[PDB]
Amino acid sequence: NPQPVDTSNITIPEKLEYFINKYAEHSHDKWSMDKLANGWIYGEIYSDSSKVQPLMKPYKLLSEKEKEIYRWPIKESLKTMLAWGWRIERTREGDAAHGYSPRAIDMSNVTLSRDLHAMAEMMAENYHNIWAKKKKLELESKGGGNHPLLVPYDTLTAKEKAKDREKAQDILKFLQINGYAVSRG
Repeated sequence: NPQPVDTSNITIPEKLEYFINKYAEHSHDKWSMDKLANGWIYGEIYSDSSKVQPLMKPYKLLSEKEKEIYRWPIKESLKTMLAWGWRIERTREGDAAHGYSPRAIDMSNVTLSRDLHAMAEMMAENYHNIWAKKKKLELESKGGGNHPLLVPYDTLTAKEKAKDREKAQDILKFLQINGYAVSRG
């Protein structure tokens, strides 16, 4: 049986509010640096055959409504992170074409730490078990049939886990780039 967690009952920390904005900015820099080897730009007509997208909006010009693309994936990264009682502590300090060109890096060139990996794979299993209730939310109450993703955990293929386990490693990586202590005790 898929075992859900309660996310939306905890209040957002104000001490991590500098982290949320800076990580949403750096997530825009990473996401567009996956698009700056090619050159995707904002456009008015959403006809993707001309390789133009209606999402390539800069981070420095967000309203309080277009931040929903940048807020709603990231705020779920904290509501289940502090669910097992594991808190976040502090460490020492840590830091051709044009367009919105970042002086930033990606999220595949740093290594993970030893107090981090058990949290990382526990959060990956937790994402597998909350998206299992999300797939019980979309196409089983409208009129469809059953869906065969009710298997035990250690057998299901990982091509459906690509947006699930590779979101569980960068959310603790920017805690190391900003210098936040991860601790299981």
